[PDB]
Amino acid sequence: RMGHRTLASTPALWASIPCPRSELRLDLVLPSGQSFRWREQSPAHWSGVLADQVWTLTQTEEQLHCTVYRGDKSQASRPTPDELEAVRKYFQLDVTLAQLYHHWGSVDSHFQEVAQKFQGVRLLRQDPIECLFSFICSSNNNIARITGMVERLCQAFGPRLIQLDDVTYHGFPSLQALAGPEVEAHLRKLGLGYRARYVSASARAILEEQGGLAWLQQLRESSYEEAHKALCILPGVGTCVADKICLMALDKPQAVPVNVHMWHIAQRDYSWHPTTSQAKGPSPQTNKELGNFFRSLWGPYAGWAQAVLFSADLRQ
DNA sequence: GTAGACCTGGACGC
DNA sequence: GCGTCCAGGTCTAC
Ligand SMILES: [Ca+2]
Ligand SMILES: [Ca+2]
Repeated sequence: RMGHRTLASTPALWASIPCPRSELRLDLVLPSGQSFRWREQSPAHWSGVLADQVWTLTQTEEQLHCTVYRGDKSQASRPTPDELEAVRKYFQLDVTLAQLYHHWGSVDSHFQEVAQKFQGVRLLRQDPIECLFSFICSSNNNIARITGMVERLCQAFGPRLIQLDDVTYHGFPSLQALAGPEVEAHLRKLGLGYRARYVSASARAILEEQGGLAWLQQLRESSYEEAHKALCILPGVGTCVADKICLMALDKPQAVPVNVHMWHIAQRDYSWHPTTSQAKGPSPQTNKELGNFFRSLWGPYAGWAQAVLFSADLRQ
């Protein structure tokens, strides 16, 4: 009845999705800087907001186990087939990770070695507004801090959903909320630092200059090139943040976010250096060259392979 | 095209 | 003991 559910404590309220560990490891996907919305509130059980409801997820060897908290309006019950489809879409489970790992390991002997220890790193398919603003909060920052900033943002500006134990979950804020008066100041007091202004300015820029939510949503059907360029108009969004949004919310599997983590990987594990620029270190030209190097290496799902090596780089 | 400032807070050095 | 370096970079200025 009370508290976050576990598979043992409320057996009747879980449904499953067939899903081998080769296809998904929650512990390597959820806390690794794709989504900041999930916490392991009981060992091996991950809770967070997915498609505007709270869920807890946990896995056995062949199954992803899902439970959904709706309110108070009904009465607790197992997830419905439609609700389970939402989970499948968020994890993009139609994409067969074992196939991609095989392809990348065949063209890249170092990937093949890492892959063996880091199975099941796949990419979530995120809502565009939640992805956009969360990655705006991510620049020049670390995942533990970013996670708290996002939580406090949703608490202050998003709709309350439900409370489990002492944890209240909220939906991601709308553009309207984020574009409202005095939002920057309130975000400063929530510890967002200089990105407080970027969040307010992009929410306004989007509603009042770009065409609203439709402008962002329609980038899903635009080309990578067009989507990336569109996104860099926004305050706090440079090439790397834009790439993260392209990859993680706008269905551009070839997008490769290039930052110092990716330079470390490139130099340590590929002995890479820039060819077509004079600069020895990160710059707009050298970062652009590095992203192209990863696409040439891995092919059209290069940003997915980048997510495997990035998740591995965090486990130091 | 280069270079350094910048909110915040944990790790680590002397 | 603050002092500095760093973390899913972007913005601003010769
Ligand atoms: Ca950084
Ligand atoms: Ca920008």
